[PDB]
Amino acid sequence: DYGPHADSPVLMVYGLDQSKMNCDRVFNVFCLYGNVEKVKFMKSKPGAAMVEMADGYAVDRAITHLNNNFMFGQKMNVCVSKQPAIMPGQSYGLEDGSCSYKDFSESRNNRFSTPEQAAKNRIQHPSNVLHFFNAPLEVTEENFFEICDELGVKRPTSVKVFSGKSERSSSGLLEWDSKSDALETLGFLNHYQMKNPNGPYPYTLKLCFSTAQHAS
Repeated sequence: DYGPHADSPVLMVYGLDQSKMNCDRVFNVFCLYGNVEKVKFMKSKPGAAMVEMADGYAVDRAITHLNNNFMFGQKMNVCVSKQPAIMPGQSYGLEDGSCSYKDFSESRNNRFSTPEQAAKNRIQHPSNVLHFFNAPLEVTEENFFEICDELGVKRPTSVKVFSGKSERSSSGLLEWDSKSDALETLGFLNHYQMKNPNGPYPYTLKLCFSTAQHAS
């Protein structure tokens, strides 16, 4: 095991904004510590929500190191709750085109989405270096620069890319470190769609923290 542990599988957050922080950005910032279960916005506020995860060891990780950090200049308010799960209610579309409620328990894109794989993998605090996977075999550092240009986020200081044989995909590392620049890029570059106009081919790639000493 690593670090302390939470007392609940659920948490709550305020001060966010539905135009740059919603169910997809909270999934991109909390899922790299354990698979998320479901999320909902609460009391009809554009700046209040609640989240649940598959285990409390992932809730503890965002509580111990993601706490009081924000992305896109928002003021930080976050706490843990004693509720057993996210509760049902009415839902509607946000201005970002996503729903006020979402689920992620059906995801298989993580090495901890099942208790048999979560027993051969670990969760750890940030390592000032990131890693990416499941990208197409045609991606390069120049493609990461032209996507960060449409997201307005900061570009990495170094890049590492490698394509697998007969796997038709690419994986690698990215190296840069700042609080607001690494958290904004994580929330908008994770699970993101390429510059293609009709999406005739997939490009969605995952992001997470990895223990590295260089981008090679």
